[PDB]
Amino acid sequence: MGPGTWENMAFAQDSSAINNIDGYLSYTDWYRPYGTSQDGKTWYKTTAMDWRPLLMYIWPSKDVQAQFIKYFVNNGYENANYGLTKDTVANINKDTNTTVLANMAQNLRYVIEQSIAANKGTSKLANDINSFAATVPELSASSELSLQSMPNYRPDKSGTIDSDQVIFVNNNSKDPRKGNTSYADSNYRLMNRTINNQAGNNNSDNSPELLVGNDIDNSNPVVQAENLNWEYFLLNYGKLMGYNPDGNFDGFRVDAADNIDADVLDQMGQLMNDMYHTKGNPQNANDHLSYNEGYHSGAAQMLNEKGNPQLYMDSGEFYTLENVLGRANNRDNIGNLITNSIVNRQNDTTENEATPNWSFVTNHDQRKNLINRLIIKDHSNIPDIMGSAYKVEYANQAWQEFYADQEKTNKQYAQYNVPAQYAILLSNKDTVPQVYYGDLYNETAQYMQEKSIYYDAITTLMRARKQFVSGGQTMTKLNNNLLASVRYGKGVVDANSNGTDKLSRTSGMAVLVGNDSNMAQQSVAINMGRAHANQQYRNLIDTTENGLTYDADNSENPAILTTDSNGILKVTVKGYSNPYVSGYLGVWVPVISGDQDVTTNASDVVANKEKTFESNAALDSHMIYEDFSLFQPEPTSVENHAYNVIAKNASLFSDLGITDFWMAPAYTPFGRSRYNEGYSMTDRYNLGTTANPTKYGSGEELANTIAALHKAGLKVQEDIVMNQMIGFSGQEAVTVTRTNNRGMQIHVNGQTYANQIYFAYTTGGGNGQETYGGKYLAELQKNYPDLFTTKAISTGVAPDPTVRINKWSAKYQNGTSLQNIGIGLAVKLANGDYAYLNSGDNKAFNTLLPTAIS
Ligand SMILES: [Ca+2]
Repeated sequence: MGPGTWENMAFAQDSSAINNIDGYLSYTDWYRPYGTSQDGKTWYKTTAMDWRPLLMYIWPSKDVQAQFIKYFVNNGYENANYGLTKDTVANINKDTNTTVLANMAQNLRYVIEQSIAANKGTSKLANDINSFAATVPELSASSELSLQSMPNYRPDKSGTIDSDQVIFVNNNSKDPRKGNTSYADSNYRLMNRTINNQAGNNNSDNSPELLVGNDIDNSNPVVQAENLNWEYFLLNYGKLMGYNPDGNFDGFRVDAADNIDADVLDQMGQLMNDMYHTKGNPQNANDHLSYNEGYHSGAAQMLNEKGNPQLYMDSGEFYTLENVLGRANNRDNIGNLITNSIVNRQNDTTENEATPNWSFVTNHDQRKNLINRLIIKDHSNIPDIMGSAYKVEYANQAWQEFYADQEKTNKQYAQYNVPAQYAILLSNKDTVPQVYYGDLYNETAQYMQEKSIYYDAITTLMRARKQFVSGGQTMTKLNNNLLASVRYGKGVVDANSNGTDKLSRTSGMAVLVGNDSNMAQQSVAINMGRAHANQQYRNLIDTTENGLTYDADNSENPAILTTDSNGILKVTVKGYSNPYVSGYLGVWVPVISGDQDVTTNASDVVANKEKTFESNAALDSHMIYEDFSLFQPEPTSVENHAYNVIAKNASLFSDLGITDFWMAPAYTPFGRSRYNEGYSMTDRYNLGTTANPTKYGSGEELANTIAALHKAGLKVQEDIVMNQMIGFSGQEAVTVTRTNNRGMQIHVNGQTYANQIYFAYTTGGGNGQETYGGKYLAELQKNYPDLFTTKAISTGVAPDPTVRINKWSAKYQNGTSLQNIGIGLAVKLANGDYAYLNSGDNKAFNTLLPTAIS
């Protein structure tokens, strides 16, 4: 043919000239037309480099076509000679005559080509297309239907929107109006098989499948085998990388244990028992301490029924500590510290009865909640402040406000009574307490460069714990707002025991805590027990008008007090109000010569063939340290890498009585994640390189750091993250439905969508997944064949090691949080059929393209 408008057709009907996503077209993608023109008269053939945006030629509707014309004429593409001025486009819309819109669109293409020629390229055009698309609901975030858009929406301090989700569903249709994404189909996707609902017949917990990101299908037997691979890798990290051969993790902190198919908790325990013989052997179990993160108390029952393969997280204790001691006003009664925990500590004088558990005063998420509360308060009338309108500058402001507030007596935002919260936590029986990095150090400074105001108090308690804390526990109210928490000492079962251990006499502790800052001065009588009659006690911590004292300086009691002939200690107390104490804090320990360690060895406690973890004196001898904050800064030098700072300070952690070191998720972070902390990760096996470290450092540094901690006598756990991945670079056509966090369809402002093709980012995993994914399965099957014959509860089938996951994609995923791309990107023809390009591996339909380009 002679040259003309037919040259708008695609140069070729394949991927060499038409961008596509599994055969489907996106309105924001580009193609190579056969030719182009600046005037409608002279036409030039394209080269392979001359691509154009599809939105110059095709639109989802007449409405959007008219919007495109209007937008471009108003943003640098005006030309009166081609009938395109601000006034000629002022009133065009949906109802404009079709041939008029087509003619204006053709004329606009000529004006666009003039602009491309003037600018010697398409870079301005590309920005103008992206800017235009952002104004069209169906080609941008708003059509996804965020709960953020609802009238008078209140932002959630968690920083994520739970029920901003889409699920991936099966679609092997032959109907062109429905499309087909059968490559992403699954026979699994068993959702919400969480906690006691593992078998699908007890949803008493109602714990959700979905949190944020691309949710991994942990019911898929191939995925279950891949988790075993991943666990094996982390448990042998240094050896397997050729880094420090002692740089291997000992166990796990299990992220989001309430939001993943509970099969994976069974399977993790099975692996670690196969490898290390943990079940029925307390020494081996405790050397591989593992602990599950969760805020659902139903997990305690679940874990007990399973013989306690991991520790239960006693979140109840955290809320009790905060509600009783930490509020400014409306404090719950002091007696709640006795009863409102997974363990009742009124008179706890037995062992192997309590649910094996870990407890805390603070963790990284709780500090985050507080800071986001402050951000939301500081910047109201911003409903998307915790989504796309979040700015780091607000966090910086919040932190300045926080540090100033933390130092005050009358705190507006920060917790009251932090030292007393820790005094309770660190003296409690039947728990593994967890200390928080940000309570010892100012967590936004360079790593460990600045001690927190609370460093002296907390470390005093940490060292004293190792020396003194053992035996039975009794917690007793002394008046309506004051209690005494007493430990009777190593080998001292209760208040009437004489003691059976050489350290019985010189161990034990009294912790006095009150939460009424106006409490009248009075004398109180503390029962230290029959093992401790006529005995001298040192005033470890006492309260003063301005703070705390460690040598009885300006407090109500002297440096040493002595028990009477019954073991009663007489103490003077009153209410105080200062930055450290709102109420009262006192701690007493036996006077001793030199060093003492009341650690109970696991070889000396009862072993039970049906149990892995047991809550007894040996497990109680452990203490966890959370080594990171979300607000930890990027390091300013190699020396300031957290891994290097940790290695250099290994002896300090030992000196503080830390036995178990919880390391941040070490995975390669998604660069655009809010905190770059490692939970939003693009590669599960790359833990950083010298050239591209994570926030914390390189993999080589990590392995040397683990070895240094091992040398100091600690065990080390890695935060393992099976729930989600975030930041995949590969898009995939998936069929989706708008749901809440349980995958149930919802409406938002009366609107919904179901079974819609959506171009989610789903595909990737990096070179780490390519190299290491499934790499150890054959050797695991050879050494531990039971791993792949034990039938999982939720599915009734074993993990499947016959397929290696070298690359993640939708078939291994339950769904995703809304990705802010739009639900109407997928091109449909005027009759409703999905456009489709049959080429290469994409054979679901015959080729069907919009008339404007074929
Ligand atoms: Ca999940």
